[PDB]
Amino acid sequence: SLVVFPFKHEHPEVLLHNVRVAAAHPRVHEVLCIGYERDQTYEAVERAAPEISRATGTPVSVRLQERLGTLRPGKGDGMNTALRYFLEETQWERIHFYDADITSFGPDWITKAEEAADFGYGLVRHYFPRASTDAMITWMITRTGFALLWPHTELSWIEQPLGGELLMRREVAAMLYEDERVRRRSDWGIDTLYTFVTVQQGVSIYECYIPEGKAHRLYGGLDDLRTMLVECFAAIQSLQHEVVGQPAIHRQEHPHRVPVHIAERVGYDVEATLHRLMQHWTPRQVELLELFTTPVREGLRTCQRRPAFNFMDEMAWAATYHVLLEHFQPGDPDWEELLFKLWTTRVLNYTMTVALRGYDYAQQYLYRMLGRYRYQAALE
Amino acid sequence: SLVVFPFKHEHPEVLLHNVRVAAAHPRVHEVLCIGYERDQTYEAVERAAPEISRATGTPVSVRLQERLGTLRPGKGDGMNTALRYFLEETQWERIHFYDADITSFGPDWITKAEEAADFGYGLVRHYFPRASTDAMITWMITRTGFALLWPHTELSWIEQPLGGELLMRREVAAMLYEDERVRRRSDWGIDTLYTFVTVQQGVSIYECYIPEGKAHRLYGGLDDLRTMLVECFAAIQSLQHEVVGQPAIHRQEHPHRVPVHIAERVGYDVEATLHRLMQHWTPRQVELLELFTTPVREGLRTCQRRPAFNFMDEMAWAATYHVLLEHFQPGDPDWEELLFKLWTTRVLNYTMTVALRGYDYAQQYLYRMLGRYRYQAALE
Amino acid sequence: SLVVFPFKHEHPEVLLHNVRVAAAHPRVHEVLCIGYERDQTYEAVERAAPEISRATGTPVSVRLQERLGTLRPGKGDGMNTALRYFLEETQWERIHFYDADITSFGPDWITKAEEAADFGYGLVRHYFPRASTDAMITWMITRTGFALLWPHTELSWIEQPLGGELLMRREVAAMLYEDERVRRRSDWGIDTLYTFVTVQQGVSIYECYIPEGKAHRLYGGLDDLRTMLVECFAAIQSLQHEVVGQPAIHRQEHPHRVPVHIAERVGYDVEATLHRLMQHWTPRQVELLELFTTPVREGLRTCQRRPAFNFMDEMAWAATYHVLLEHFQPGDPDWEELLFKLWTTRVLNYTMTVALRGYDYAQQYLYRMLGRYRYQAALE
Amino acid sequence: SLVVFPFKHEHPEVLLHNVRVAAAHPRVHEVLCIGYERDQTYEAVERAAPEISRATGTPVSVRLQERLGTLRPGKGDGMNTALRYFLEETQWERIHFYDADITSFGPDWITKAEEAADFGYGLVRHYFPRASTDAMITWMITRTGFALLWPHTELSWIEQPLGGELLMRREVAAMLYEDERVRRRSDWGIDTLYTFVTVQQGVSIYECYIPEGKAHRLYGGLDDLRTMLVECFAAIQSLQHEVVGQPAIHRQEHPHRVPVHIAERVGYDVEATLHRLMQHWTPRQVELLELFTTPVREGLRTCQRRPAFNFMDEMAWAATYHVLLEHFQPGDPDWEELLFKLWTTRVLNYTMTVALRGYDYAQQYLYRMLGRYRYQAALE
Repeated sequence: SLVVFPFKHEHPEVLLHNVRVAAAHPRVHEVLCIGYERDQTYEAVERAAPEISRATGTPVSVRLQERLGTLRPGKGDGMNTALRYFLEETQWERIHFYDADITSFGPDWITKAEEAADFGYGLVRHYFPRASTDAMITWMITRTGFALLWPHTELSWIEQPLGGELLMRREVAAMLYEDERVRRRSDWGIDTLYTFVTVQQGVSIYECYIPEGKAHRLYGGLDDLRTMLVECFAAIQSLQHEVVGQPAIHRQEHPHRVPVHIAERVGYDVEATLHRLMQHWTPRQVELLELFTTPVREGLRTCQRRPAFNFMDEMAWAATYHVLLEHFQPGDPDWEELLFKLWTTRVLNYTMTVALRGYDYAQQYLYRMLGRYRYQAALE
Repeated sequence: SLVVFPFKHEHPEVLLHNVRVAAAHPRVHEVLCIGYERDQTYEAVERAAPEISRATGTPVSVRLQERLGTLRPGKGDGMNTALRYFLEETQWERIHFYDADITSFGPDWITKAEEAADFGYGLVRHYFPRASTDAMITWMITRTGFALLWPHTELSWIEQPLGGELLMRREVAAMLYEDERVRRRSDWGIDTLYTFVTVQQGVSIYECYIPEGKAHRLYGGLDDLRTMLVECFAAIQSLQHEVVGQPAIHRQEHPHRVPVHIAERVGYDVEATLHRLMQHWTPRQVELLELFTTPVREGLRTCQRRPAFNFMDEMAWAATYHVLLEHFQPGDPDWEELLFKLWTTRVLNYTMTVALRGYDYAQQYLYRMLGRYRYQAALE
Repeated sequence: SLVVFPFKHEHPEVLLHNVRVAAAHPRVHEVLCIGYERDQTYEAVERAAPEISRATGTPVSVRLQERLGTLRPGKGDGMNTALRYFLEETQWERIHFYDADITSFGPDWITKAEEAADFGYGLVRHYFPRASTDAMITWMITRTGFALLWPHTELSWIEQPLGGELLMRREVAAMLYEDERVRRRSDWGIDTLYTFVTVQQGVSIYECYIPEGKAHRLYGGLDDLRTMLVECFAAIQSLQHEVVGQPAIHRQEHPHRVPVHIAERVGYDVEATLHRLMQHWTPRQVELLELFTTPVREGLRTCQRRPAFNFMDEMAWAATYHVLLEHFQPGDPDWEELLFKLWTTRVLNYTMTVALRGYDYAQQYLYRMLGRYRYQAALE
Repeated sequence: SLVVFPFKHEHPEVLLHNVRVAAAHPRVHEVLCIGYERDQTYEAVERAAPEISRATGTPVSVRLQERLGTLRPGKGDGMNTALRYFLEETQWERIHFYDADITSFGPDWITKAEEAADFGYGLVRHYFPRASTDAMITWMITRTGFALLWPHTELSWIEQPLGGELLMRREVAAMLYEDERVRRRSDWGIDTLYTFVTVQQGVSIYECYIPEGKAHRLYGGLDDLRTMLVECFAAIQSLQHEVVGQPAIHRQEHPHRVPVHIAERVGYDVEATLHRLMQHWTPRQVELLELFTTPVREGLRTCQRRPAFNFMDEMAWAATYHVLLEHFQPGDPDWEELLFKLWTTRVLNYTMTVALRGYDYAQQYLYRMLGRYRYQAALE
């Protein structure tokens, strides 16, 4: 199999440790590291790769990501480059992707994916326990959008649709690489597109549970996720008129109990997030709120003077989501800022009405939330 | 729709309450209670039925169980009698079954099933949170058997294949009533047959979760479940040469959090179960053990003198299961007793090595046990 | 014994139920309700009292609160009035107090205290499970103050020093009624004074745990507690130069498991609390902040423009507490408002850095917080 | 301070790692290892000590335990030898003890004990979370006996009275070494005696919480703890007519959440324990059961033919405890065997009626159990 580590500026020593683990695994026949640019990380990896190849007997190569899509040059260009190399320059039957900064990587991650593929699955996804205030794009944007738009399908049931740890067999990789919607998604929206079109094409999917290993982003406001937010939402919006059938084979390995350090984690800086909600207003943002329901219009306009978020409950967020789907303009600074502020208020509301009640409450809430959204959408 | 309560002499007040709930529901057009004989409970319903019919506008009938099958006259004859009534004496589009002794029955059970059926699901199955030491036939016999024999099918992914709470569309009921394997299963094996035949015919299935749970049997040893055990195993055995194709449509509501009283419940009397393991031995049972693996043969033979069960781990049970599939004879007293003792040791082993580690450990264990059985079955 | 219900506002039906429970208890020889004025609630009890007295054989009286102290005429005047009645108009050996608005009251509360008193304890305090964002005066003002000022004494080890549910032996009541510091504390400070003076005098204390819990205030911002805060702080301040000796007898029932609804409760409205932090500023409040440490001065001053609270960590709060002890003036509107804002920031900081990590984390944090404060106080 | 590691046959590499940790600690001025005999562990330690002393600048000494007491030469001779060395051959102000096979020892353990002693405590005890089926002597023998015999005292409130991780100041060590009851306890009963006489003498006690580090015994039947059981019971029995006052200063650091590997642990082999209950019967054991209550007499006699334990509920165990206190003869093989079988049935009953309900249920149960035993004893 080919194992791929896309990387940008992640610390090279954790990356190289992970490369070594992959290369030493008996089912891995090649490791590919796809870099963003010729930075310090890149040169460290290029230098180290020959010694790793010699010591394990498994070839390790390093390449620059190619410009294959039409959005911001980002993660999608990286992953689609790897698909191209896999398809046009190798004969391997399976390709894995893992993020470069995973902290708890071991041979078992590779073995679990390969063994599930041996059972017959076309796509294997690794999923992880997350803090109640992490994964707010996943839950409030991606899974919510899938539930509201395609309530009868498997889309909203995929645990971590934005997750970059997965295995594809060759035929699935070939289908994705040939798909123009996937190829153009050069930015953060790539994982959304891989998830969407594998489901739409009826690929069998297995989700392996890994208790630990996603790196935590640095402590910061929700502002730190703003680019990912606007690109992940734009991806959902770009797909909104697609038709998706019900037939799916989609299985999930049952979780173990969540590790204490995940249950006790806080995923963002609340004070910074409240402050940022009051910033970067324009007269145009104030006016565009006329498109939204009255409680949301009045609630977000209040944020010019002080942080407000009690208004952005579960139902208000769904109504807001549909207004954004119709009117949001990708690339337009005011629309991107409005999406960001609106999402902020939902996350804050969820934080104080759900997450503050504790990890177990939050987990049951989130699944029931998707349930109510599917039900509402199916009736309308 | 028709709502059916199969009942026994137990708790007439509980049956009548459940009958009033169904009769008062706006989507229910008829209620039918089926009993074995005209005892005091039967007569209480017959007597109360005209007043319930008048108050709700919903006809309530009571009928005797008919001898339609060829095994022990038990639940199957009752359920198949109700199917006959549904098909030959009404024109309703849907039929519900709920067993009569459920103490948390409410109108939302009916609503949830009816609304799922509105989207075209042919079968709606209600499933419930269960204690870690309940559902030992479900897990160790029914789901295990489905996993070992049909690993690539939907069968072992049905949560509660023995569950008697469900809704069928008329066309599904007609198919089951016309099927000779189903009709003959007059005993406890009926639920297994309904599950198996619906999956085999590719019926679309929705599983709705009922979060408060259902009714607990009286505290007792595992031998309170002995007849059910031997009949549920016999049902699997009778089906073992069947061909079952790939998964059709299966949607499953995500389980809510387990109620504390269910997570903290103990499902059987351990002391009584250990004692009963040393009872009812014969020379023939000792002889029949020659058909089993050495560790199982010596382990069970030890139970003549003292309780032993450490031998009956997951792998030993699977080997034991295949020997029983080949050699077990339903109706033979020694085979029935050997199955009961073998199953008892498996339950005791699971109790001390898994259930004692806590509810969350037990849940992951059971779901992953099925995963291991399927994977092994597909690989050999 | 005498059972006393101080009452207010408070729907009369809750009060009358509690009176009926006390009156029917075999160890209760008299019930006394104390209110501020002859409003409708007062008249309802006076009207019901003769029937309850005839049915139970237990006399029930209602009396007006007397002006016995020199602060705001509040709970202290009520409780001290009851003490006077107990001592001058009865001969009972014991007196209980319970807040009138408790909805979980039962005879076992009375029994537990009476039986502890049979073993010679002078004071029995009932304590309850509390949500992680309740009891913020208890933790951040009262227990913190006791820990910072008297680290080697029992004071900060009393679980609920503000709790109004307790039993006193006659000699303890007499001591408290005769004490001028207690008598003058007519406001919310009374419970602190009863706690402090009993410990200072070496009264033997039993704390009994009531697992069911007690009354939740209406959902609101922290400013619903503003008067109680300023008066509870003033009480600690008034005592700060007192000498307290080493621990006497203190027995404390081990807390049962927290009820889920308490562990999952949110005790205040975060949005409203954030808004209120930006309100009621004066130039004098801004000037008064020159007395505080630079991070606190700059942090609170930021609250004129937007909510800030990350600065108000555990160490900053202790420094702030000592500045308040020296400089805070009870009755000065600006000092009262500054105290309220400072406390608000501590509560918000605690909520986002501790309570949001879950109930168990918050419990360990709070108890260890007191431990750190005592250790630090003893080392300087 | 002096840090002491008593050792017998523990693996020398773990011991020597722990010695190195203590030696490198800035507050530790000497390490003493007291061995049982000149075995392979002793020789490995004696060999390594010089290089440890040189690298840390802290002297490490190894000595053989002396014969100071009159029971089985065991743990007590080791600990009392260390006391003698501390008192007669050093001038250090504090002595720590740590078991040789602790798995997560670090400088923080030493620091926490020293900082609590700095606050003023005479005795500091480290306590740990334990599996629900570990600590069965601690709970069912030691804490239970303390509760039944001295219900008004602090004795039963000490968390693991059998724990060997502690710090004593010099004067506490001197008091214990000079006490004949303590000096004679050469066996497993020593920790019971240290706990008892420190409480009886009014020593102030702090209990530090450590989340992990106790070694787990090898997987086995309760038989593996038989010697410790009979010696720990004999120690309580030897103390039963002692008078203990109420006054005490005893504080506990609040626990963190139990770690998953502890919550999921099973502490004994249930099958082996059931078997062992049926073994080693004599006519005299059968006859001595005449001294016990009828349900216990009949219940245990049943174990000649099959394992019985449903009879040994909480109340039966208390009644059994009192019969043993009056009639148990230390060293008498029949009485020691009866104690072992009776205790076994209590553990089994507790395991199936409490521990099987899960860790959280068990923890709340055990504290409530002691509370009921105190209450019953206080009334009798």
